[PDB]
Amino acid sequence: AREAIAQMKAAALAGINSRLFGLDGNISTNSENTERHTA
Amino acid sequence: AREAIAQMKAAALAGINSRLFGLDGNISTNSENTERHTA
Repeated sequence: AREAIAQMKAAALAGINSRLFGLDGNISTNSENTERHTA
Repeated sequence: AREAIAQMKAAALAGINSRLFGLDGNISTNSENTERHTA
């Protein structure tokens, strides 16, 4: 049975790419403006 | 008759490859995407 177990564990895991990062929360698509308006 | 029986049992079994595994249900042809779309 020691063989058959390892065959199961290896058969049920393939293609799963770990990729320890998820996604970052910090977005900056465009920097902050910091300018004014007048008439 | 003890000889003839064993000849039958051996004659009627040949080429059958046991192969204790069948097929796995877990498929992963392509990993899961997890991305978005916008305009």
